[PDB]
Formats: sequence, C-alpha cells, structure tokens
Amino acid sequence: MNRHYLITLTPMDWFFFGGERTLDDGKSADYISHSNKFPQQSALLGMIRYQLLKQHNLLSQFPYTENKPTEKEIMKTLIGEQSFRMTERKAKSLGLG
RNA sequence: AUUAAGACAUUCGUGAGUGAUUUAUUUCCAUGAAGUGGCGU
Repeated sequence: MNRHYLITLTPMDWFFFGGERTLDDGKSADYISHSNKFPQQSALLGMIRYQLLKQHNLLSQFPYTENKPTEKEIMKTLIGEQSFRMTERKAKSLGLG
C-alpha cells in the first residue's frame, strides 16, 4: 500500500530555472541567462531524491568517495539507479525506488 | 543531485581649468563777519 503527500514550495528569495542557454556554454553569447517560469519535473525528482537521502544521511562529501556494498542497495531501494532518463520513456514503471 | 556549481558592476579618475566686485558718480548746493553808536541845546 502507498502513502501520498502534498508538497508545497514557497520561494524564500529570487529563483532561476535554466533554459537551453546557460552562462558558461560553449556557444557565442554566454553571458545572458533567462529563467524559465517553471522547473522541469526532473528537477522535482532530483529534489525529492536529494531530500530523501538527506533524511537518511547518504551523500557524497568531497573527494569522490566510493560507497560500500550496503549504501549501494540502500540507495537502490531509496532512489534507484538513474535520474529522469528520457530514453526509457516507454517503461511501464517509475525507474525510481 | 535537479539544462547544475563557481563570480562584490568592479579598477583607474581632484568639480577642476580660465575670471580684480569692477564700471559711472565733484561732499556739493543756499548763505554779507555783519549791526548799532551813546553821553552835557
């Protein structure tokens, strides 16, 4: 059985959502960045995954530390393998734990 | 872990240079140093 939550986001300051043109791309005019009005749903997914491991205290802190083969499947059962990969759009399941 | 992260609109810069408070203007106009004699027909 599943548990459902309503998550409300209140901005504490000015925000910005990146578009196709970002301040440090290799293209020509890489000094003007414009903000999309909404975040991508992948950003929402990354938000939830980050907070989920924050509550469970499982992060990468500094060097590129590797994780022992218990944090590995705890992150499997927590968030899964990948980010929102649009390649697997025809998959009849969320690829996230 | 999310088209992310990182970045003082900052460095240099005298409100400064040129410029008489000067020009024009009579301390002047009016005006008597003057008036009277007095005493014994």
